[PDB]
Amino acid sequence: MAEPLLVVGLGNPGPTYAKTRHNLGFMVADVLAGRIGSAFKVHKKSGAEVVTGRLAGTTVVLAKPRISMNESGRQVGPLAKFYSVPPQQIVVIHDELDIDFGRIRLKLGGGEGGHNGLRSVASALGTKNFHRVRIGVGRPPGRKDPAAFVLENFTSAERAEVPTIVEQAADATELLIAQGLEPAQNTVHAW
Repeated sequence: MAEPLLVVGLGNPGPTYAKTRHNLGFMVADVLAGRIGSAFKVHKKSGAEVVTGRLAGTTVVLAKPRISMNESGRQVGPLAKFYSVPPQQIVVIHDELDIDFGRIRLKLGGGEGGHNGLRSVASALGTKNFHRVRIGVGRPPGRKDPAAFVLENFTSAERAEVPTIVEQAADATELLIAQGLEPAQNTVHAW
C-alpha cells in the first residue's frame, strides 16, 4: 500500500436544490466518475457515498456527504482515520464571492471568507492546512443580502455558458496531481 489521496465535493440533498448557485461542487463530481467506470454506493460504518479506482497515474478515493451543511464534518473526520491519511494529501472544491464570473485560481492555507461549510470542516480536524480549488460568481445588486442571493437560479444569458465551464475545472484538477503546485500556477493565472 503506497499511502493514497482523498477528493471531496460540497452541496445539499433533494430535487428542490438541484440547480442553484450553491450546488456547483456536486456537478464536477458526476463527470469525474464517468471517466473511471462505475456508480456510487453507501459506506455503512460512516454513512456516505463512495467510488474507488485508477486516475492520472496512481491509487485514488472519491466522495459525497449526506446532511445539511452546518452539520457536515461528522462524516468527514471518521472517514480519514479508517484509511490513515495525512492532512497535506486532501483536496476540496467550492464556490467564491470575491472573483469575477468566469475565472479560476489555486491555493494553500489562509482564511475561509463567507462559506458556512468550510468552517465546519477545519473545526473537526484541528487545523487549517489543506489545498483548495476556487470558482467565481460575482457580487450582489444594490442593497440585497449575500446569504439570500446564492439560493436562487441563474439568469438566462448565464445559462448557455455553464456546460462549457464545468469541463475546464476537471482538466485543471488532473494537472495539480501529476506535475506540482508552483508549475501548474504558471499556466492558468494572471496579475
